[PDB]
Amino acid sequence: PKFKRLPGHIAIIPDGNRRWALDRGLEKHEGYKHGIVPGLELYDICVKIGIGEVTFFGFTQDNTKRPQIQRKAFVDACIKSVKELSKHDAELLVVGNTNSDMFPKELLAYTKRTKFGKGKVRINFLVNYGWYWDLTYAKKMIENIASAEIPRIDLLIRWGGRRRLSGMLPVQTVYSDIYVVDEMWPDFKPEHLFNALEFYQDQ
Amino acid sequence: TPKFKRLPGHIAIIPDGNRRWALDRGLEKHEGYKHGIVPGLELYDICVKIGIGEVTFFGFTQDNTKRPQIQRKAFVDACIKSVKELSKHDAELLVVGNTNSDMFPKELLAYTKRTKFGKGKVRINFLVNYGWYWDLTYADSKKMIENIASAEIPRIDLLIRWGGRRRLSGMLPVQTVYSDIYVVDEMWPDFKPEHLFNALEFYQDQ
Ligand SMILES: CC(C)=CCC/C(C)=C/CC/C(C)=C/CSP(=O)(O)OP(=O)(O)O
Ligand SMILES: CC(C)=CCC/C(C)=C/CC/C(C)=C/CSP(=O)(O)OP(=O)(O)O
Ligand SMILES: C=C(C)CCSP(=O)(O)OP(=O)(O)O
Ligand SMILES: C=C(C)CCSP(=O)(O)OP(=O)(O)O
Ligand SMILES: [Mg+2]
Ligand SMILES: [Mg+2]
Repeated sequence: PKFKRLPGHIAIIPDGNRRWALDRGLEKHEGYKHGIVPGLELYDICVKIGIGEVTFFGFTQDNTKRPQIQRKAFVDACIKSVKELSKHDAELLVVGNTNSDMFPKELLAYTKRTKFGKGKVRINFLVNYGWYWDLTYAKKMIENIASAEIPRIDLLIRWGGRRRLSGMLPVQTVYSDIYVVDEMWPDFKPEHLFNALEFYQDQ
Repeated sequence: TPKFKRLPGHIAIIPDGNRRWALDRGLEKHEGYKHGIVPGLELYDICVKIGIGEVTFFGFTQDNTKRPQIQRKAFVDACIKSVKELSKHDAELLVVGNTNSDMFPKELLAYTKRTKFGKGKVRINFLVNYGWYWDLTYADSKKMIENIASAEIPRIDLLIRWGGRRRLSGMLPVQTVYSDIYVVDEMWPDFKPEHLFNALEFYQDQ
């Protein structure tokens, strides 16, 4: 589909993976592996329509306090997503608290933005991320927040039906238009993104 | 008033859509703000009746002060009248904003220290000549966040925005990190009790 106006930078909150799994009769931790292909599909659509920058919420510092079986699954799914995007022309950046045992060592290779292939889209991941860590990391202070290499967000899209930011990038979300999909993240469809983009061009 | 299982401790209000409301009625854009005063007082009356302990209103931003003088004078006048009218109720009032600016109305400097009027049944905060960057930069790394300009305003449970835009417009980025966000399509001067009741049903059903 054709759009009159496109956001320069979209933020994604891929919430609802545990509810999705429980609804399918799987264990709570089994939804995250079903969240990988939706991200790659979203990326593909963004390359096709020409979105310049996408930031995914991977996991928060609070999420690390979840049951180990869940953490290992969502961490493994974040690593696989990043690794897979590095094979398909993403310019990748991971932002999160690397001074923590909970930062996945496999993503230390991505903490300075790295072009893969043609670098068709800037893809950012928040991993072991907290708003408070971000702001206090730090007028040099605001330009020096931990997420300073992630620019202002135009459109934030959240799956899972919760209408909240969960502390995603408070500086970059000040003026973001927010679109909520009721379906859980693993039920992602191209129409969810097209509906958010219709909403955005109407603002 | 329904038998809520739970209420928000703190609601934030974004009373957007006043210029659109005015234009729809054939008025000049600046004339909508005076029609946003009584809706504020109605929202206060409902909050006191149902037991909401704390409300924060978005009064106007530093960016809003770049609008035409006739608009600025009207929304400043409407914010002054709102605060004064609320001072006749059982409200503990606090204004937060950049007072080191000729755009801060001198009439509201008195309310920069939280002040209990009558029985002080609800705490009401108002953001006047507010900007998120001014707030955060106002600020040990811990002391910094506890020392933001808006530090006397706690975490927001529920944010309700009129005028159909789904965005924060830089309202209190620290306090809104986890806020549930409810958007009413009607402009602020078309405030109805059911808008607040619908937002509260939404909040408790989360
Ligand atoms: C696309 C991408 C960034 C990576 C692929 C793997 C995924 C989807 C990671 C997200 C991890 C978490 C903790 C998301 C919240 S869903 P939840 O655990 O809060 O579930 P619930 O809301 O309880 O249903
Ligand atoms: C705080 C309170 C309860 C009442 C005091 C009077 C009012 C309603 C003041 C709010 C002032 C502003 C600038 C609101 C934005 S509506 P806008 O100018 O952006 O209108 P538009 O979105 O363009 O329709
Ligand atoms: C990694 C993310 C998708 C962000 C957190 S989604 P999470 O379920 O942790 O957030 P809340 O519903 O606000 O409790
Ligand atoms: C209600 C307020 C005082 C906050 C601003 S609503 P305003 O129209 O200024 O904000 P945007 O829609 O983001 O342009
Ligand atoms: Mg969740
Ligand atoms: Mg407006």
